[PDB]
Amino acid sequence: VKVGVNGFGRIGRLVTRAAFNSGKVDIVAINDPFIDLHYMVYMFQYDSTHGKFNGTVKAENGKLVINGKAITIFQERDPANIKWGDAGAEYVVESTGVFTTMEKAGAHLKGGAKRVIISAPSADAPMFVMGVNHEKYNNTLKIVSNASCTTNCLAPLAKVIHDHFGIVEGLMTTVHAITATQKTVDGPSGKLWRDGRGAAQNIIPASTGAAKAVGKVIPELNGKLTGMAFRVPTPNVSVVDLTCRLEKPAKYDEIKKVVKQASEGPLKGILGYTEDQVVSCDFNSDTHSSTFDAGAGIALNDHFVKLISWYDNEFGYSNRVVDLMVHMASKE
Amino acid sequence: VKVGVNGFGRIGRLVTRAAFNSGKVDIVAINDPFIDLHYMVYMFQYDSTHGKFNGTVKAENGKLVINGKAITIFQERDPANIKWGDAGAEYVVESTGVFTTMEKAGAHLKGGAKRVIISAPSADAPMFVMGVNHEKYNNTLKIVSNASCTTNCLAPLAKVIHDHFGIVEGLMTTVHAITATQKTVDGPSGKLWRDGRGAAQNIIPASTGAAKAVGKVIPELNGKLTGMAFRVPTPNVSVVDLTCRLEKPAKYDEIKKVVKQASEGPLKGILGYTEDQVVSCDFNSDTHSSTFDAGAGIALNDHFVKLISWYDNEFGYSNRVVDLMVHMASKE
Amino acid sequence: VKVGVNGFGRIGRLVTRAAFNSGKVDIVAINDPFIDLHYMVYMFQYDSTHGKFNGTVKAENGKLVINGKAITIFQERDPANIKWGDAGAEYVVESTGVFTTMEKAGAHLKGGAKRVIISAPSADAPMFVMGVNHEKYNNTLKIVSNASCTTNCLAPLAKVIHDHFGIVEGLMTTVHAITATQKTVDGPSGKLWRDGRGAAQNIIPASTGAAKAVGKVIPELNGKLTGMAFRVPTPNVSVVDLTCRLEKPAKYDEIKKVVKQASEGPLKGILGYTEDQVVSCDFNSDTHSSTFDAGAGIALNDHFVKLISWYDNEFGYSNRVVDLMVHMASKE
Amino acid sequence: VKVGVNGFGRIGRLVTRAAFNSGKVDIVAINDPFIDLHYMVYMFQYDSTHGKFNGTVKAENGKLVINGKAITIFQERDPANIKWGDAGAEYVVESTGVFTTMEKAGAHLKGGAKRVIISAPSADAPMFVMGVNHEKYNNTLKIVSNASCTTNCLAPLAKVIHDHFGIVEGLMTTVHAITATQKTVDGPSGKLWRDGRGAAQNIIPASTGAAKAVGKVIPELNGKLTGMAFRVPTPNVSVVDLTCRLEKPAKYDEIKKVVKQASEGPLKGILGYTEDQVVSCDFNSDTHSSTFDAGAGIALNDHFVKLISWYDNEFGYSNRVVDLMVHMASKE
Ligand SMILES: NC(=O)c1ccc[n+]([C@@H]2O[C@H](COP(=O)([O-])OP(=O)(O)OC[C@H]3O[C@@H](n4cnc5c(N)ncnc54)[C@H](O)[C@@H]3O)[C@@H](O)[C@H]2O)c1
Ligand SMILES: NC(=O)c1ccc[n+]([C@@H]2O[C@H](COP(=O)([O-])OP(=O)(O)OC[C@H]3O[C@@H](n4cnc5c(N)ncnc54)[C@H](O)[C@@H]3O)[C@@H](O)[C@H]2O)c1
Ligand SMILES: NC(=O)c1ccc[n+]([C@@H]2O[C@H](COP(=O)([O-])OP(=O)(O)OC[C@H]3O[C@@H](n4cnc5c(N)ncnc54)[C@H](O)[C@@H]3O)[C@@H](O)[C@H]2O)c1
Repeated sequence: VKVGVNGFGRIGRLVTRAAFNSGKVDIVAINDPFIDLHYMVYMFQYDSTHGKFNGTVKAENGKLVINGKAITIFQERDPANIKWGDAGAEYVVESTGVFTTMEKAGAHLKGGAKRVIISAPSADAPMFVMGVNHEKYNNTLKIVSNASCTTNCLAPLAKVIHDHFGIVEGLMTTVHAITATQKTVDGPSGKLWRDGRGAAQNIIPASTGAAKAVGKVIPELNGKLTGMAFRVPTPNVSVVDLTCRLEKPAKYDEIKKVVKQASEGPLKGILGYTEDQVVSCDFNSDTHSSTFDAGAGIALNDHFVKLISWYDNEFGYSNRVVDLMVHMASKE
Repeated sequence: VKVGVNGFGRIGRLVTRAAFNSGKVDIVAINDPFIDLHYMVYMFQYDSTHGKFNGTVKAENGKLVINGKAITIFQERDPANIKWGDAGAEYVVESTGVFTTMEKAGAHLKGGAKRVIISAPSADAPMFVMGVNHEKYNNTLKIVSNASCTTNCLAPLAKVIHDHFGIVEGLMTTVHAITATQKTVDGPSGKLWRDGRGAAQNIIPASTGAAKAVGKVIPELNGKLTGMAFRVPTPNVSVVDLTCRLEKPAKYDEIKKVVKQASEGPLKGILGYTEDQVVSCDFNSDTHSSTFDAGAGIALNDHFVKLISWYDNEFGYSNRVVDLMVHMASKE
Repeated sequence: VKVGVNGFGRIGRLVTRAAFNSGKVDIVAINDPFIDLHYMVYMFQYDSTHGKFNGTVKAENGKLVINGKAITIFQERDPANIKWGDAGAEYVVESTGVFTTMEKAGAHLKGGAKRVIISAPSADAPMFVMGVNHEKYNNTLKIVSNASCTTNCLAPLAKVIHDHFGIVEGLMTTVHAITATQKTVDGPSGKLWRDGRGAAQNIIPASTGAAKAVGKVIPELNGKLTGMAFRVPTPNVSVVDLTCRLEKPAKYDEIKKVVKQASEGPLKGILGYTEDQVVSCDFNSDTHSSTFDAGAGIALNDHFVKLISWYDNEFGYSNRVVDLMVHMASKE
Repeated sequence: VKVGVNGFGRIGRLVTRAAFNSGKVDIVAINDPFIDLHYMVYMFQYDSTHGKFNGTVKAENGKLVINGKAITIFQERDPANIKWGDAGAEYVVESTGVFTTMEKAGAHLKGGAKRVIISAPSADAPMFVMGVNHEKYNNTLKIVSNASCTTNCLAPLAKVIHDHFGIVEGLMTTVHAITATQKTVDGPSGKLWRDGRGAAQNIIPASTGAAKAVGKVIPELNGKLTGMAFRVPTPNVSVVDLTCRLEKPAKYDEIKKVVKQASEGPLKGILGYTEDQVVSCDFNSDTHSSTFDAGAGIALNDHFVKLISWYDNEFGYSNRVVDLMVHMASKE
């Protein structure tokens, strides 16, 4: 399928990387009004976190050509004006973070796009997480959400656990890497005052709707989960810390077996499993949504356990945006 | 009380600094075979995390002289050889990290000290946390532990919540600043392999008995709490994240009211309370054991809640070592 | 003299702190459209780099009240509309970074300000560095510039060395702490593409006019100096590295004596001297413009030498802004 | 040539990585008394800076097996007791950092090694830098040094500039990533007090003989260069800042040409050249010795210039150790 990307930010660039590495979808257009063609060459070629792109990146005849694939570049502030149908962009990845409602994201449909995948949570577009509920997608849905990086880490683990032992209730913390929303030194962030404080100097508490959101993609968990976040001074890779009460008793070793089995089966490539003595850098550019860390977690008793799973918040998620698009395309 | 300090390290120097700031005890001797006298001046005078010493420090005739007060200096590798009695040191702060059993810490009694305070959890020495069980200290105890920074944070909050609502069970996470046992780049770390990984690059999961230890200072909570830690790239200030089940129902506002009331009363100076939009740097050089963060926590229902409390792992703990020694001296 | 601040940022806030230590400067008004009154209370009170404010700060009756002094708060995007005259602001500190020319900074005069001090280099306003050319100010100048942090570090040193030995030519590197113009993760940065790359992850080369600008405040050095910068992952405190050819011969010991003699006499408070084994954090909240590090520099021979001088880019500069106002006020 | 590695650390491990990209060097033995066999598997497989090993690693029958090649593991503190001859190690890489003189590194010969390559400057073993003086090696030299990362960055650039324009005199600064010698928080470093201060909190000045050593590899530059370093909070990748006086005049674009020409011909893969808007992370895992940053440097005039070159201090140098062994083996 032919894909257009709106917003060549971290997620837009890394979706693009993922699409080219993988060969699965064809990027044919990109819109970004704040980043010109020659700057796009540079921002895609060099990446502080994931390294230099492999292959050619160049500007040719007002296009962005990556390994000889020419991509049409737009610079529209208003998504309605973007000529997606003319450029052959069938599916649009909406990655600006500012067009996340059905209302706003549907503006791509005017331009000729057939479907829009919001690379972020939505107030009202239906949400999907690969391995958890992506089967609920159907042909009538033109605007969908891939949820958040954190919900994509948590939901597959919650699913495995709930399925075998039943989650009565659960409280989540994510210790999350620095994001573009943050500031280098104490500066203004109007509404969210903690998020203005110097990012590399602080542990910063933040609220997050990721845990509640799991209750939408796994409806049996509706109301059973919530949580919060701490932003910490790393550039990428984050971790979920799920403290849950279980209905059926489970020895920790039973939890390990059942997660490892899910990682080898229906959730392969989505949920991983490790017993190694890992740290966050070992998940740099790792494509899983969630990788359970058997050694880091801890049980108080057979009904009350803390479970730990890692996620490359940029790269895991980006690959899932690609995989959702592949599924949607198979269902046309 | 006249105090000797074994080990001039983060904690050894900050205990010294807290003693000089507060005036609560008199430091009369320091032993550290790896820092010569002129190096001691330098290490005490300049501090990256807490700033220059406010006062004077110099070497004079073989003594370290702080604020004009001369301190006898020893250079002994074996604590059994430290002539504490010649210096007049009555209590000895055992702050090396390598003599934490009663048998090992008891060597200070051979050179003339009367009591020893181990500035770390001990496998076997009686453990005390100011504001929680310090009143159980008595004059028969010559060798005691002030527990860990993390225990000193968790225990006062745990006491308040258990006292009011009953903790049925809890799991703790501590998001913890980097420590001197870590490494700058990936290198060897004995049996704790994760701990050798480059400290400033990684979120590093770690074991801690600090939650279990709360059952030593609050026996009713024996077997009801455990936890783990994550080491992240900040130089100082850590946070406890406690997920607990309560016996009685408690609305989040009643929880706040009761913590705030404990902070103003018998735990004043130990347990703090804030509703401000704080981040970790706001507690740098803060002397509390634990500061409840009202806006950071979240409740799922009236019996399942996540409570957040901050702690200056260096300077809050150092001040508690000083406070315990004042309390001990009041019982002689 | 009564002062207004436009732009309540790192420099706006730190100028306000510094001013609360002088009888000669009173802050009476502040304008910042991205920080409402209750937000200012918070941004002023809490500071990741310099710690909590030691006086009182409150919002009371629509005013910002600091150490009992009520400050009028404005919220204008266009400095032409700010009613400084009404609030009694005679001098205005122009610290937004976006009005650095005479035309733009001159807007403040429409509202009744008498003089404007731009807290950055200006293309056309006369530039002053305290201890170097501040006596060239006269009371007909309504718009002036306090130059940059880097210029304020380099000029006093350059002056001492030129005055004693003559500098034939010099090339400067500054290794500079992260700032507000940088980005947390790889992001859009207009024409300065290097400045967009994640600030915590990188050493980032950057151009700086600061060494050239020394040829304005020391006209004999005109065209004899230039330089560049590297941005590095520290939150505050920067260092100048001056490699210069000297006209007369100077042994390194003579350079030291000469610099120290200046630090004790005419440039006391502006130019410091140390022989201690210092590192950047040792200058955090340090009010000097420049402190020569005697142990860090190195000479190739008597005419070719690398000289090293530290500067708290936030607080040293913020104190010079106050000091230039005090000097200007003395000339009224 | 079959090679053994003494000290399996950043350089030991990355040499080993680089050896496994070379059909001309076979690692057959590793000694490291602080890393047992199973820990070596972990330490080799996972790398925070350079990512997971792209190959296989396991322990089998007492040996470390990398990409199917079995390597004998020794656990000796005293290098004279290591049985290199018996394991078949002809060359030994001496990468502990504690055996750098001819006499100390000589110890490997007693256990049957034929030649020793010291991965660090030596007081008396002959120093080589690939592309500058490696052709001065001959088979009578059983103990050699590959100089330092910083010398390998500066010397190739200095050669090009000196050969074309002549360097009358030069002063170097290197802005260098953190290394294993540093500390995570302020701690003891008795010979080098600045180096004990918390590494991720500070810019730390440090002495370096690397500029002076360029005079041993380029005897015509003897006494004409010296320099110093700052250590800053990045995990890897460093930069040289060369301030030099030229005999013949050279416009900056003539400098660019000569350097670029050198990079395409005889110093290819050693000296790189870029005009891109690069920052440190763009050289992470880059195998060059020195990459000239055209945009970053600046000239005062035709005879006085500041030149910028980047280097991955870990990975470039490690590749050079391997390249030096290849060269030496070519002469046997
Ligand atoms: N830093 C914290 O956040 C913190 C908090 C609570 C408790 N603690 C505990 O405090 C203790 C010390 O911690 P630290 O962070 O100060 O470590 P540190 O590494 O900074 O200090 C240890 C000091 O002991 C010295 N030393 C080593 N061997 C010695 C010997 N045989 N005799 C005398 N001195 C010796 C070293 O030279 C060093 O100055 C540990 O038990 C640790 O668990 C630390
Ligand atoms: N931080 C340093 O190290 C340093 C040192 C010397 C000089 N300076 C200079 O001082 C100036 C400020 O730097 P900073 O580091 O405080 O930046 P900063 O981003 O912290 O502060 C900028 C402030 O100006 C405000 N602002 C933006 N537009 C405005 C407008 N139209 N009206 C009123 N306020 C507005 C912002 O809300 C912000 O609070 C710059 O010119 C900078 O070059 C900075
Ligand atoms: N890291 C760099 O950027 C860099 C660049 C160029 C050269 N070097 C040089 O290479 C050497 C090692 O540097 P590194 O950064 O890899 O340090 P490192 O601390 O990572 O490695 C040293 C290793 O030697 C081992 N070791 C200690 N004593 C030993 C003994 N007696 N026998 C065998 N092994 C022993 C340690 O366990 C460790 O694994 C030093 O000379 C250093 O100056 C380092």
